[PDB]
This record gives sequence, structure tokens and C-alpha cells, in this order.
Amino acid sequence: MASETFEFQAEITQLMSLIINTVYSNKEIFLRELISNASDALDRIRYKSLSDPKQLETEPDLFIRITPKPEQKVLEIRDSGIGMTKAELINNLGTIANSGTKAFMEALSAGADVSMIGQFGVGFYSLFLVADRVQVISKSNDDEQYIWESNAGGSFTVTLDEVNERIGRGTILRLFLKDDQLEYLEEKRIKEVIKRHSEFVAYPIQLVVTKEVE
Ligand SMILES: COC1=C2C[C@H](C)C[C@H](OC)[C@H](O)[C@@H](C)/C=C(\C)[C@H](OC(N)=O)[C@@H](OC)/C=C\C=C(/C)C(=O)NC(=CC1=O)C2=O
Repeated sequence: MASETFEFQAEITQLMSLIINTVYSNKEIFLRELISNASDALDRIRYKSLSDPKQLETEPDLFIRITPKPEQKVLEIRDSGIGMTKAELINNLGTIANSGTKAFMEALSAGADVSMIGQFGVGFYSLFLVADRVQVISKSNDDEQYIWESNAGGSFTVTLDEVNERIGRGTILRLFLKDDQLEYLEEKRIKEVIKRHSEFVAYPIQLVVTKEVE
């Protein structure tokens, strides 16, 4: 329908600024963070399902799926985890500074590896290493499908989703890659990052590859 617009908490805006404007070299850790987040979302729905089995019926398969969309310069990271409601997207992705935002920034300026970002509970924002824009598309059993969108600006939008494929249940991180980071559309490069930083993931990690038939 129509978008609602929200302002980022001052700390989160600062964090995004740091990250988006970094010379940092090890940018590939963004994928470890998103996969770990995906894995956590999958842990949640599975634990929930222990005493509420019906929760799984909206998407019985538990998986992490990565889909490069080279034409649009887009990389998607999807999971069939618990998903997030409209209120969760608003409350947890910007309007309330995470418990570790300022501390991570303090740590960063002291010499800390950007890769520590996950230990501070703000690793979602690492996607800004390789992307200048992001849509978080999410369907929780408890709500309708919604789109959360940010370009690292000081505000984000949340919109009821009438334009994307239905996700049964879970979350798509749709990354609009920067022009210098298009290597992450490549099958070989993706595979390599996964093997190096994400060896111990309990769920299948699927890669969607689009090849011309000869
Ligand atoms: C331990 O929980 C985690 C927290 C608290 C987080 C808001 C919990 C959230 O609400 C309670 C859901 O329960 C949880 C299932 C949803 C995800 C992990 C989403 O990931 C996917 N694929 O669904 C993630 O990204 C879309 C949303 C925000 C992540 C933040 C801002 C971050 O920077 N790091 C974090 C990583 C975490 O694991 C973090 O803060």
C-alpha cells in the first residue's frame, strides 16, 4: 500500500555512517553475519515449534538460501526462520538503539576488527560494507508480509508488501550491491566465503545459480 517513514535512533545512524564509509578490507564478513542471523531466526522458529508444532506449517522446510540477481546488482539472503512483524521491524531495526551500538563504535575507534561486530549484537548493519541500499522483506506467522527499506540515510520506510513473492515464513535480505562489490554475485566467490566463515551451520545453505543452456 503506502509507505510509513521512520527516523533512525541517532546512534544507529552514526553506526551506519561509520560502516558505509569504511576503507576496511575484510568486507566479506557481512555474509557470515547475515547467515548467522538467518541461522538464529531458524533456531527461534524450531525452538518455538517444540511446544507449538503448527508454527512450522507455513513453511515446513528449514533452510538458508542465497540468490545472486546479477542484472539488478542484487544479492538476496533468505531464511525460513521465525520472521518479523511490522512492529518488530520498526522496533528492532532502527528506532531503538541496540544494547551494543555505542560500545561497538567505541571499540571500532580503538582498533577493533569490524568482524567483532557480531559480538556486539549489531552485525546486521555489516551489510553496509558491500551494499548502499537494502530491503528486509519479512513474514511472521503473526503478521502480514512487510518491506523494511534503508539507504543508510537517517530514516527508513516500512510498507505492506504487495510486490514481492510470498515467503511462506521468514526473511529476505535484499542487498543492492555497490558497484565495487559485485564480486559477491559470483558463485565461486560466494562458495568460498561460506566455507571459510560459516562451517558450523545446522541448516542447509542453498545457492541459486542461473546458467544458460548450451
Ligand atoms: C539474538 O537475536 C538477535 C538480535 C536481536 C534481534 C533484533 C532479534 C529479533 O527480534 C527480537 C528476532 O527475534 C530475530 C530472530 C531476527 C533476526 C536475527 C533478523 O535476522 C533474520 N534473518 O531474521 C535480523 O536481521 C533481519 C533482525 C535484526 C538484527 C539486529 C538489529 C542485529 O544487528 N544483530 C542481531 C542478531 C540476532 O541474532 C540482534 O540484534
